[PDB]
Amino acid sequence: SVQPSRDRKEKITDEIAHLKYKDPQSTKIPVLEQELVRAEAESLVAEAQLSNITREKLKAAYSYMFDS
Amino acid sequence: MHRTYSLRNQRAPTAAELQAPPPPPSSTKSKFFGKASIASSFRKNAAGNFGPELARKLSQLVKTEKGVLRAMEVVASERREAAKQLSLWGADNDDDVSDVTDKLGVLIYELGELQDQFIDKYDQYRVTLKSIRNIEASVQPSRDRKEKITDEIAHLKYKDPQSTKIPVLEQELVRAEAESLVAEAQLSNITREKLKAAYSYMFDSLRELSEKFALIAGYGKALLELLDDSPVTPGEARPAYDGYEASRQIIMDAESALESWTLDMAAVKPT
Amino acid sequence: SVQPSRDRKEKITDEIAHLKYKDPQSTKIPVLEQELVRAEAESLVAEAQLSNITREKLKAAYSYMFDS
Repeated sequence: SVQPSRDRKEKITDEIAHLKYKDPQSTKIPVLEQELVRAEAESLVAEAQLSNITREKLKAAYSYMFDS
Repeated sequence: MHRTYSLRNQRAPTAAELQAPPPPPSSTKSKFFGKASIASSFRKNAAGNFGPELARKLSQLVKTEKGVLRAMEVVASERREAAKQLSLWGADNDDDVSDVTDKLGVLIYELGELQDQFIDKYDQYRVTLKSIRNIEASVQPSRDRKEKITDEIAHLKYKDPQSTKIPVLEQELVRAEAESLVAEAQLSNITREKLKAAYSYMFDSLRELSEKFALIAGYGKALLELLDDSPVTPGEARPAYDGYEASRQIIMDAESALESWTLDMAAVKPT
Repeated sequence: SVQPSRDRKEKITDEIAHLKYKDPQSTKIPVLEQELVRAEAESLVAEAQLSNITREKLKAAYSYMFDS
């Protein structure tokens, strides 16, 4: 479920880079810059919990597995 | 607006209307649609047909101002022809009328040119209105994602609390909560700053057009002073016109006040 | 004769922008950056004399033409 956000983020930076290369006066770049920040906070919050849940779940699962 | 304390639609007359009674309604009340032909009217419904729900009103709003621009383009261009035709008629008239009329055509020509600059600045205000439309329309899909998320978690919880998708859907709700929160705050920020800047610029353009309109109107009143209204009896010749340089100097003062207009000075002083 | 240098310069900045957009690790960008400076001094020296020669030649030509 985390993966599609990474897809969205790289698509966002790809579009803003391509549009900026074409012309800096494009009207879509003002909203694409905020869209990058949009996805930045978006991805950041669950990237942190992804590490949290992976660590806690792997520790619990393998402690239970080694208990078995 | 100003309305009277009556069920009647008519309002209390203004002090200006007290000195001069209002004229009868214009005879151009066409018995037709009367709203920029049909294509604009059909276009108006099209904005709210296949657009994002959040930006449906703004999608109408920015494009509605295009209807202002298109209609004002006709007004500026077609009134421009009136100055063309007015000064043309000055030929088949006496010299005094000819000089006054073609000079009036110059002043009306300036009226049209200043209008065109107003439409240009109006387009800029429309453009930034399109920009706030764009970001608000970009905000809408996140609202779609959020309500879909809470709908799914509510339905899954209703079906069974043991579903494995609910542990990740709860975090997905928090996911979208922070997601939506950050740009909801900046959406209010950008809407406030952009609307304030756009309408300050728009009212600056309105003030610019208004004071220029008034300056040319008053100097046209001074121009009209060189127009004899004496009722000359038939059979007697007319003295030759002599206010050629006086009307020429009037334009120079008009141009001098025209080229010396800065926003620091303002004759209009609101209380 | 000045025009081809302008062609070379815009081609240079176009290539470095495109290569930088593709990847910053490209080996051609280290030499393309210097190529931009290369063409910068290249174009600068005769842009200045282009203004000089245009001014002097136009003044002399039209003074002679008005003398005629």
